[PDB]
Amino acid sequence: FTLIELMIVVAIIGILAAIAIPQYQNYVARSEGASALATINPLKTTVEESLSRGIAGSKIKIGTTASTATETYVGVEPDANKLGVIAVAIEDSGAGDITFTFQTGTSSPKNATKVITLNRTADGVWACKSTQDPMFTPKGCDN
Amino acid sequence: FTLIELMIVVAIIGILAAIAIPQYQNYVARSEGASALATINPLKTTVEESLSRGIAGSKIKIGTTASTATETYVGVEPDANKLGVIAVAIEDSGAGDITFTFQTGTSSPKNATKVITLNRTADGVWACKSTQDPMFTPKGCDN
Amino acid sequence: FTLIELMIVVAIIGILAAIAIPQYQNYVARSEGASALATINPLKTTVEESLSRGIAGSKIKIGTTASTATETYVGVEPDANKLGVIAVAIEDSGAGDITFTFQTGTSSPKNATKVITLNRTADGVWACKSTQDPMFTPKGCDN
Repeated sequence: FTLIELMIVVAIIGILAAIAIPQYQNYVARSEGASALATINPLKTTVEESLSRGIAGSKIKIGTTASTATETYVGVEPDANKLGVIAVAIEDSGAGDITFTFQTGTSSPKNATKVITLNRTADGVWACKSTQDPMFTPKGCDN
Repeated sequence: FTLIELMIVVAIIGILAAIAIPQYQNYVARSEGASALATINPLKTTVEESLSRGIAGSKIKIGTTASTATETYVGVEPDANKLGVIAVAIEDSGAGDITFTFQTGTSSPKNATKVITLNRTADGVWACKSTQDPMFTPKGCDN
Repeated sequence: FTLIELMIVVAIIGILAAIAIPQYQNYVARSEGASALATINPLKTTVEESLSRGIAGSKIKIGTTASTATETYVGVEPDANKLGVIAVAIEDSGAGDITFTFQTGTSSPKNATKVITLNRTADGVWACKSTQDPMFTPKGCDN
């Protein structure tokens, strides 16, 4: 062994120890929101079916407790998605809101304690809102 | 040659022979599970299609033996993924379970002999479970 | 200067001239295959899109000659990767094979003149094969 090889190796080590690293948080922050809505959107179909068939609101709940000719139970647990929690509460007058609240022990720091919601007016119009940042909100709701 | 250069080279060799090395097993242990579910999830689409079209269960199998107007064969071999083996067995009553068992001759030591499963209740609800550690289980199932 | 220092230096030189060197060929032989498949896998998406949209096979080629409403040209040159050459030839009946042939003037000696292939059956099943050694074949194909 000589000093030339060792010095060249030391120099190449320092050269390699210079690669830059860009940001990688917005990607996950957007992927979380792209999944939350994709998971909590289909419930509108069951809500509309239950409201148009004949049964009134309130009885519409979540979980996995079978079904009957009076109450409706969509086949998803309140904590099926480990990213957050889902909550539904349809009033007797048809108006209601299905909300998804991000959990702090699973979701990302930016999307922590944030809430998305889909509301149904009394006449029968579906709107949606969220509390996340503008760049992280999906391309289907406001803020 | 002198003793100064040789001693400096020997000292620099010992200095370089001190770089620490962190852990690198959890990465592969999690990547294996992230691929297992991603590979064995899409079968639910074919299962639901076969159960809703008209054909009964049981006949639903795996492999590559073409298809007809009675039996269904999803286009994947039972050992397509070298990490483990897949097994499906839908009962005549619709209830069934698609399982993925990790092999010992390919999978990692931690994820060896572990089994993931996706079950379909009689009424028509999809659940999933696994036997891996909590930190290695994907963010879509329990333990 | 004395003889003690010179003899000690000569002895330390011989001592240092004894470091062993392990093998380092399998690493590159496996890295080449890990890159070949990673580069030539995504073409299946374009193949399936072109076969399911409406246009027939044959017209599907490679290079960079723009696109139109009849022919498809995936944005990669036949020699984009300097490790080998890519070749696609989809038949009119949908069946085809995308192959990657390693070049002798760039690839390693072990992975020289070897060929990987991804075939599409007539019914619509994707299989893959290779001609490399068992230990160098990726964990997604046979031999």
